[PDB]
Amino acid sequence: MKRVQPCSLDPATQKLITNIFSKEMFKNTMALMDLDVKKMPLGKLSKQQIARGFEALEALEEALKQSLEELSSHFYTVIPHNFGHSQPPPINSPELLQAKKDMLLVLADIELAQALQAVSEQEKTVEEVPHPLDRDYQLLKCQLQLLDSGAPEYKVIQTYLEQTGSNHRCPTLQHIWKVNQEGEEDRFQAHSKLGNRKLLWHGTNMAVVAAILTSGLRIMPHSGGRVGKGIYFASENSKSAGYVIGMKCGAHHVGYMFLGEVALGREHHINTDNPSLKSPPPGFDSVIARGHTEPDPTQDTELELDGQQVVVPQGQPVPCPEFSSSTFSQSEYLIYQESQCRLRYLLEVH
Ligand SMILES: O=C(/C=C/c1nc(=O)c2ccccc2[nH]1)N[C@H](CO)Cc1ccccc1
Repeated sequence: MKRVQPCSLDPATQKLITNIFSKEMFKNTMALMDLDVKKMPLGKLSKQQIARGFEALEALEEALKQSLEELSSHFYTVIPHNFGHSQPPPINSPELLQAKKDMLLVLADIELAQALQAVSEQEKTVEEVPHPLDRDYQLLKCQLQLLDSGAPEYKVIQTYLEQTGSNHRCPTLQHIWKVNQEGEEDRFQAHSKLGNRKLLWHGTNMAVVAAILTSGLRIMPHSGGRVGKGIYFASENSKSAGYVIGMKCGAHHVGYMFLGEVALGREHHINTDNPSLKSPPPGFDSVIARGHTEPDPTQDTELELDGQQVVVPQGQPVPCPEFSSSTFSQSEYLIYQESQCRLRYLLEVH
């Protein structure tokens, strides 16, 4: 019988690791995406099955631009769904097609967290095992350091959250962790000369936090949105909090949000949706879909991160009269290369 070593993590990090690897949180997420967890359990999830589902969706994509019913029936056989034992709806719109692609991008991140927890033979040939939470923490290959309430960047982040959060239903700050993805430091070096660095929000499903802490923010071949195939960020917390899918934990609703250091370089501004973009125009390093409002730039502050100055908005959203006429209520900041982002903070919000 193998000795289990004591946990080295603080209570807040223990809770975080428990939540982002929680089998119930993963099964809940699959129930919320209408998947059949009985016909497709977490242990049975495979990369081949997810690849097969994307192939069916790529085939359905062509048929929109074999009937839609035949091709939909094949997708629903590969990726089992639960719909009160009724006929599954045919994927006959670019909206329902992107929804199923978003569902599969989440499920691929669930599979990743599942593949990551696989007990290897090198782990089986050791007489002392780490505490389960230490083991899951170590599989991330990502240093997480709980921030102190007295650290200067804690107050800068808290102000950013409070000033740009939803006016009434303001998310309550619980914890801030410094994120040091060991692998992201060397890739971000290939953008050291690129200026205009800003700390921006990235809100997400609890089910994809583990995959992001292991692999960073990525541009997958089937991802998209109103500003094309890139990594999406916001200068307003309330905008990113909309993509935060949390979970019921007692009386509270716990969720996680990221702060990323984004090297924006030369910005290209737009005021109309362009879902076909895959890069900025020549000479530009980022695209900004300009909102009706923007955190007051007069109140911007800076943080020094690895010798570089990073702009941190501190002001409340104020009108952008040039972009009063914009299809975007709130701004969306886009980069089209993964190396232009560096994960810096992880926030727990209730
Ligand atoms: O995880 C995300 C989106 C995160 C996201 N997070 C943001 O912080 C954000 C800010 C500005 C504009 C878009 C933004 N999108 N999307 C998933 C596909 O992988 C699907 C999804 C998740 C939540 C709500 C709607 C769709």
